[PDB]
Order: sequence, then C-alpha cells, then structure tokens
Amino acid sequence: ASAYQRFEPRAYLRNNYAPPRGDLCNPNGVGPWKLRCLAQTFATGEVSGRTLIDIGSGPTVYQLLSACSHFEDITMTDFLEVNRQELGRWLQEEPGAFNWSMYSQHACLIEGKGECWQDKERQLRARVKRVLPIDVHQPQPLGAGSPAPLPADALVSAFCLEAVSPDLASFQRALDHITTLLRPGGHLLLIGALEESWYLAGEARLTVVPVSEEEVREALVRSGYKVRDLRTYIMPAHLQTGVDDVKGVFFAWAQKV
Amino acid sequence: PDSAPGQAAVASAYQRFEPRAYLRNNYAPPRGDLCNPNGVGPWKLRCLAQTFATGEVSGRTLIDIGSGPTVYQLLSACSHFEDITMTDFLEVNRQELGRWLQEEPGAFNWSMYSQHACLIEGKGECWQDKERQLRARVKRVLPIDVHQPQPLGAGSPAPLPADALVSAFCLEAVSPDLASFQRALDHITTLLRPGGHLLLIGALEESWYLAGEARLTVVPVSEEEVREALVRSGYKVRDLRTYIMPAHLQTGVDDVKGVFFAWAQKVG
Ligand SMILES: Nc1ncnc2c1ncn2[C@@H]1O[C@H](CSCC[C@H](N)C(=O)O)[C@@H](O)[C@H]1O
Ligand SMILES: Nc1ncnc2c1ncn2[C@@H]1O[C@H](CSCC[C@H](N)C(=O)O)[C@@H](O)[C@H]1O
Ligand SMILES: O=CNc1ccccc1
Ligand SMILES: O=CNc1ccccc1
Repeated sequence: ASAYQRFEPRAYLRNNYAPPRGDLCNPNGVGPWKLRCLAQTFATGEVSGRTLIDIGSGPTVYQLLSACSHFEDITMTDFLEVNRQELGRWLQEEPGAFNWSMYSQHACLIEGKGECWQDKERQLRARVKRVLPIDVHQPQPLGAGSPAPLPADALVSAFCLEAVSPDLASFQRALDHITTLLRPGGHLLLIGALEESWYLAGEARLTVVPVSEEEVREALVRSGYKVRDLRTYIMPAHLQTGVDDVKGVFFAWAQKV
Repeated sequence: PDSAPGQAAVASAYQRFEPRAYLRNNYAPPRGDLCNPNGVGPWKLRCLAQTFATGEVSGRTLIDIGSGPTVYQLLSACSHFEDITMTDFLEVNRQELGRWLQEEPGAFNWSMYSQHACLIEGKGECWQDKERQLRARVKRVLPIDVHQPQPLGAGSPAPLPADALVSAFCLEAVSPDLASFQRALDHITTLLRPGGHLLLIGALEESWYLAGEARLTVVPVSEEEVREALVRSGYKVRDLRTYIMPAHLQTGVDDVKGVFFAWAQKVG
C-alpha cells in the first residue's frame, strides 16, 4: 500500500512493455500471447454490451485494444494518480505519452479485419470516457457516487489483484469486491502473473502473492463465476530479466452466474 | 519515325524531377492514406499481395523496372524472390533508395506501407521483419533506360534473364507516345525468361504529373491499349484490373483518371 507510493510508471513501462518483453515480432513472446488471448475471446461474439470497466489499468492500454470495438462506454481505473496521468497523456495525445503503436498494430494484425492501427487507437480513445481512482481493497472499489455506469456489462483486469494482495485470502476478497461491479451474467477477463512474489517499478519494490492456475480457478468459482476458459503461458528463460520473478502468465475468461 | 527527339525531351524534363516532392505528392496523405480501403494505396498493395498469394509467381530473381524512390511495390514480392534488382534512370532516385537501404533517419518512411502489407498478407508478420527481409534481398540498384534495346546496358551485373519483372508507373511516364510505350515494353521484355511473369501498374488516361518544379508529360493510355501492347509483346494476360480515381484524390498533382494493374506471363 505504502510501497505503491514509490511506484514509477515509466520504470514499469520500460520493464514490461519495452524490449525484450515488449518485442512483438516473435509470436512466442508474452506480448503476442496476451493480445491473442484477448482477441480470440472477443472474436467469439459472446462478450458484448454497452459498458466495460478496466480494473487497475496502471499506465497501460494494450489490454483494451481488442475490447474497444465491442463496448461504447469504457472506464479505466487505477489506485495511483501518476498512472491516471500517464493514461491521460496517451488518451489526450499529449507530449511524452507512451508509444503504444506497436501493440495497436499487432492487435490489428491478429484481429484480421484489415483495420489500420490509427483507426483502432482512434476508437479506443473515443470510447474511454473517464479515468477513475479505485481501491479493490474497498467493498465498493470505485466509491459511492461513482461517475461510472453500474453495474458494468463486463470487466477486464490485468496484473492487479495478485499484485496488490499479501496472500490468497486477500486476493479472494479483492476479487469479491470487484465482482460487485459486474452485472449478473456479465463477463470478466482476468490476466495475471503466476507464482510471482515480487516485481520492481523504479524505486518501488512490490510484494506479490504467488498464485497457481488452480488457485486462480478456485478463487473464480468461490466468487460466483463459471470458468469459460483458463490458459497458461510459461515464461521462457530469455524473458526472465531481473525485474521480477514471474514464472508464467494466466488468462481467465469468467462469467458471473 | 525517329525516336531520338521525344526521348531527348523526356530525359531533359526528368533532370528537374524532385524525389521528395514526388514522394509527398503520391505517397503521403491523402493518396498515402492507407486507412481508407477504397483509396489507391490499399488497392495497389492489394493487387500485389493477392497476385503473390496465388503462389504462381516465384523463382530466384526479380527485377523492378523504374523503381524511382519507392519500395512499396516490392513489399509482397520480397518473400518470393531471393535476388532483387532495383533500377532507375535518375541518380537522385537511386540515392534515395540508398538512404532507405541504410535505414537512415533521413530516408522516406515506408513503415505504414510495410505494416499494411503485413496486415493484408495475413501471415501475422511484423513490419520490422518485412522491411529487414526486403533490405536483405535487394542485391543491387542499377541505372536503366527503357528506351534502349538493352535497358540495363551490355554486360550488366543483373542476373539475366530474370524470373519476374515488376514495374510501377514507369513506361507511360517516360514515353512520349504509344509507339514509344510499346517499344519500351518490348525492350524490358528481353530481360524476362520465357514463362516468366510481369506485374505492371500504371496510370490511365494521364497526360501530366508534378514532381516539384518538374511538370512531366505522360502518354495517356487506356486499358485496352495496355492489353494490346502486352499481347503485342508476347504475353498472355492473366489479370488486368482498373481502379477509378476518386474525385477527392484528384489533388492537382496530375490529371490521372485511373490506375491499371496487369498480371502478364511471357509466352514460352
Ligand atoms: N489497493 C489497490 N486497488 C486497485 N488497484 C491498485 C491498488 N494498489 C496498486 N494498484 C494498481 O495495480 C497496478 C498493478 S500493475 C498492472 C498494470 C496494467 N494493468 C497491465 O496490464 O500491465 C498498478 O497500477 C497499481 O497502481
Ligand atoms: N528512359 C527511362 N528508362 C527507365 N526509367 C525512367 C526513364 N526516364 C525516367 N525514368 C524513371 O521513371 C520513374 C517514373 S515515377 C514511378 C516511380 C515508382 N516506380 C512508383 O511506383 O511510384 C522515375 O523514377 C523516373 O526517373
Ligand atoms: O508483475 C506484473 N506485471 C507483468 C506485466 C506483463 C508481463 C509480466 C508481468
Ligand atoms: O504518375 C502519375 N500518377 C500516379 C498515381 C498514383 C500513384 C503513382 C502515380
């Protein structure tokens, strides 16, 4: 909690979204894998609606590239002001914004609709209506008078819960808290680190709860979801770089029931 | 009739050709806007991609005829030919290609075209890889004059005969008349092996275009004049499509009415 007060957005982006982890040319990397999970899921046509909320967006937007063409009202969120600012810089095309164009290009490539990456970014920027503070530790993560339409038709969340929870039970409650934001019958797309215990963001050294695939599945069931899909990416040696001790990445497609 | 005079005018006029103006006029927006699928850029790239996707156009060696300062016309080709020769009449164009080959920052930026080719080829290739492969496969950049019976000269470096030819907006842009156009086509055809393929892209019913201070004269040709010249030169026409230039893409840089793409196979 106080650890996140030293969290440096630029250090985080450099660590996870610039080469090598940010090289998208090799389809066997973690970046293409993530984008693929997202794209394939939305391509089913079963994840749809009017409103969507991204939970713990941090300073990144890649997690919404495939989502944005299925949801007209999108809400992005984060605990930290500095992350919300970094997002605003990209949404408003302000100076020094992070360059997400390689990810936008690869989403267009993967989706296979012949869309140009500029149109994709345009649609995302237009459909993200707001960027709000959030704390998944709170029973009402967004607060009381939320400007965000509730409940949402769908949730997305990448690398938040395990990264803000000291242990399983805390992870489980955090999942409980965000689930209240989701309409019954709605969809949650959850991405996260597997068996990770720490990662770095500049001066910040963050603690993570190491979770397994089966622990993720069980937590989803406990929270009232049917697990439609749960896949694992094993982190290859050359992508183990000293910025963390992640062993793999999970993708879960869950439906509130 | 005597050919020298018309050829002399053409060579003279091209001494004023400005590569950067030409690039801005034709390969930056609006004509360089690749987001609109109905634009001329995506159409050209589509013709090339679909043709190479048939698998029917392959071999070891390819020659691009009148490359000028552009490389888009080879984006889909480069995965099918180990050895690629680029060519142009003007040293200033060859220099511009030199800059791109060295990946210099001052070079024209073709990355939107590279990305779009990757997008429509549908193999999930990243654009950095496409560009790296093109740079690796261009083995030489050579002077050329299509009005000469041997356009590359005698004892040229180029592997002859080639398995395939590509040529975009060259023949009609350097030929004073239809007879000249036909002869130019005859000349480049000597470079292609029997059974080899020619991919020809060009302007329809155009009489002029701008390249900075240079305002050049073009022989206006129709689709049926293009088909006949190809037949006359000893080709079977496999494909010949027409793009009609939208009014919003008529920017005053030329009086082009449309664009043709011909896929032709040399009889042999
Ligand atoms: N108590 C809390 N409630 C909700 N989000 C929190 C939180 N404490 C930290 N966060 C945010 O959780 C994020 C983890 S980083 C994940 C970044 C992005 N979602 C991605 O896909 O790369 C950080 O941005 C951090 O600021
Ligand atoms: N006598 C000649 N023989 C072969 N090419 C010539 C020529 N005279 C001029 N050219 C070249 O013909 C080109 C026409 S511009 C077209 C350039 C490029 N292939 C494209 O696709 O946009 C110019 O580069 C010009 O220098
Ligand atoms: O630790 C969390 N961030 C992370 C982001 C992308 C890939 C692997 C880890
Ligand atoms: O050369 C004149 N017209 C032209 C039109 C589109 C692309 C290249 C050239």
